[PDB]
Amino acid sequence: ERLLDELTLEGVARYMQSERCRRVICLVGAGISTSAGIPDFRSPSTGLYDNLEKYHLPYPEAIFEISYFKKHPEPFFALAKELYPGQFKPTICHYFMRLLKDKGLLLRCYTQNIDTLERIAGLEQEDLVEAHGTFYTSHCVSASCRHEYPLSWMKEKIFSEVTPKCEDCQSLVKPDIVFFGESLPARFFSCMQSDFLKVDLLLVMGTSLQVQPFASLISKAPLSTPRLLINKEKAGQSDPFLGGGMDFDSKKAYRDVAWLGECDQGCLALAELLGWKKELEDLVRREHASIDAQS
Ligand SMILES: O=C(NCc1ccccn1)c1cccc(Cl)c1
Ligand SMILES: O=C(NCc1ccccn1)c1cccc(Cl)c1
Ligand SMILES: [Zn+2]
Repeated sequence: ERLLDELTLEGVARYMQSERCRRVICLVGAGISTSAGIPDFRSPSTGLYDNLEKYHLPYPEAIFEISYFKKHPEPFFALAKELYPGQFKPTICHYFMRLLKDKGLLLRCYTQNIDTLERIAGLEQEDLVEAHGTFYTSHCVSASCRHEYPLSWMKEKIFSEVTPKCEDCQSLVKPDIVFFGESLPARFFSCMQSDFLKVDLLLVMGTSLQVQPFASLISKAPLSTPRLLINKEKAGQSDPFLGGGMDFDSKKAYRDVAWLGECDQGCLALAELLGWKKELEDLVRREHASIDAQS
C-alpha cells in the first residue's frame, strides 16, 4: 500500500537505497546549526529580543524590518557585530546533505537559515533555496547599481563599525537577508512549483515548521512521498485549532516518520543505516580540520 515497508528510520533507509528513491528534498531550519554555535534567534532561550535595549528602537521588531533599516541601518549593523559567529563550521547535518549531493540524491535543499553554513558545507547555489535569504552575499540597495559584495567585505565593515556603503555609488549595502516587510525570493515559488513534481523523499531537519510559507512546503509533496522529520520535537502535524500535515502516529499513518533528537545524532544514525558513517566521518573530520586550520 505504501513506499515505506515500516514507519521507522530503518524503513526510510531501506527506501532510500531502493531504486524507487532517486530525488531527495531537504527542508532545514535553525535546529541544524545550533550545534555549530549559531543560536536559533527565534527560540526564547537565546534571548535575542531581550538584550535589544542598547540599540534604542521604537519597537523590538523594527531592527528586523526593511523600512526602518533603510532609514536607520546602524542598529542592525551593531547587532550584526554583536551576533557575528566566532567560527563558520557546518554540522554533521550540513555535511550529510553534502553527502546526499555527492551520492547524486540531492534535488534541492530549502533552508530557513541565513547563516551560510549550507554553502560552506559545499552545497552550490543551484542546490539551494535560501527562503529567508542569507548573509553570504550583500548588494547595494540602489536599483540602478546593485553591486554585489561578499561576506568578507561585509564583515570588515561590520567589525570596524563603519556603515557599509557601495564603492561605486555610496548607497547603503544590505545583506541578502529577507527583511521583515520584503517578499520571499521568487526562486522559492518557482523552485517549489518544479521540484515537488519530482521529489521521492522529503527530509525535514531542525525545523518546527511554524513559519509560513516555508512550513507549507510539506503539503506540496505528492501523497506517496515519504517524509522523515529529524528534530528535537515532533512538528508539522495538523493543528487541532486552525481547522496535508504530518501523520506519524495514527492508524492511518503510512509515510511519515519522526526521529526525535539532535539533528547531528539523527543524521549519524541514518548514515550508519545507509553504510555512509565512515564516509561522513571522514568528510566532517577533513572539512572541520580545514576550517580549524584557516591561517
Ligand atoms: O543570524 C544572525 N547573525 C549570525 C550570523 C550568521 C552568519 C553571518 C553573520 N552573522 C542575525 C540574526 C538576526 C539579526 C542579526 Cl543583525 C543577525
Ligand atoms: O525570517 C525572515 N527573515 C530572516 C531575517 C533574519 C534577520 C533579520 C531579518 N530577517 C522572514 C522575513 C520576511 C518574511 C518571512 Cl516569512 C520571514
Ligand atoms: Zn551601488
